[PDB]
Amino acid sequence: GTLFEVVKLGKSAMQSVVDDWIESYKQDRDIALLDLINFFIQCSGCRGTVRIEMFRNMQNAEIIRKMTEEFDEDSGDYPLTMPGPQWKKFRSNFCEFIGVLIRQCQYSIIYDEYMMDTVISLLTGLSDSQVRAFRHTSTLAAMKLMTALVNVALNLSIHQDNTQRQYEAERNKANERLELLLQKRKELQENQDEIENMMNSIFKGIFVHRYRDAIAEIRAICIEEIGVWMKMYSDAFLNDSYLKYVGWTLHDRQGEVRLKCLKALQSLYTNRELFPKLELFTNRFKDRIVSMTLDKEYDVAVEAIRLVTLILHGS
Ligand SMILES: O=S1(=O)CCN(Cc2ccco2)CC1
Repeated sequence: GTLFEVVKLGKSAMQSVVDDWIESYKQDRDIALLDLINFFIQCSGCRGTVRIEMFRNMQNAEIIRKMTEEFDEDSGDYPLTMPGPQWKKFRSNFCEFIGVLIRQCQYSIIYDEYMMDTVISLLTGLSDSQVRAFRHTSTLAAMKLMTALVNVALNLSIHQDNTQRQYEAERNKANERLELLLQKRKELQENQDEIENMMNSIFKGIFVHRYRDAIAEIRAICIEEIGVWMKMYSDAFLNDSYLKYVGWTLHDRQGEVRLKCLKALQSLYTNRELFPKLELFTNRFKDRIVSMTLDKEYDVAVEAIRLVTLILHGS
């Protein structure tokens, strides 16, 4: 509305486009998911357009194969790898968009059994594309999606704590206000459970394949982001099964990737509370970690020395 109401509210570029999308979704889901699908397709640098009757008749496999056919056979150069000056902040807007979208959907739409299954399906299928641009765009998106879901789970944890307190204050006094709180307690656990299944799909469907991708930037993206999930939500993500992937990737040929493992590991070891869950990992990868303090790459070696310094200050 008025200059004042707009300024007072102060909506980001990405929040404005998300809120319009969400309203579009509420009028027609199919058209809105179609526009979201064509978003991931166009962000990959694909010239093609998924039509609504393709959306309603075809599987992802065929949609993707059909959209695969509409690339520039000549150029392998796409928005996540174009230098600029436009494409400067595209990558930043592309990442913020995903976060905002899920943040804004996180109380209803996210749970409607259609929006997230449509997205994770497409992103999973694009992530197995032979086309470098599809793998890279989808995989980045999927990683950022995962992070956004982990925040959904963190907010749910605060709401569970609030409701637990409210139930206990009301118990210590069985009217309508109790069973409602017992019912909100149950609904929030069910919400956590559904978020977990989406996280499991993205992890089993995309992360565990892309982390060892041929492209070094894809490897980097996975490793950086699993670092984030482990710091943010240790109970679910910081375990020997997942640390294995951070461990195995210390040996990466490319400096950028190794750098990312080390920074991933710094953010865990820095945390006095997480150290007991790192003991076995330190033992299995001590040699490889410690080797990297004189890594041929100067910027890696620096980060390994910081790591080892953190590891030491722990015990
Ligand atoms: O894993 S933690 O270190 C950080 C998160 N908290 C609560 C939480 C957030 C999401 C689900 O549960 C548990 C301890």
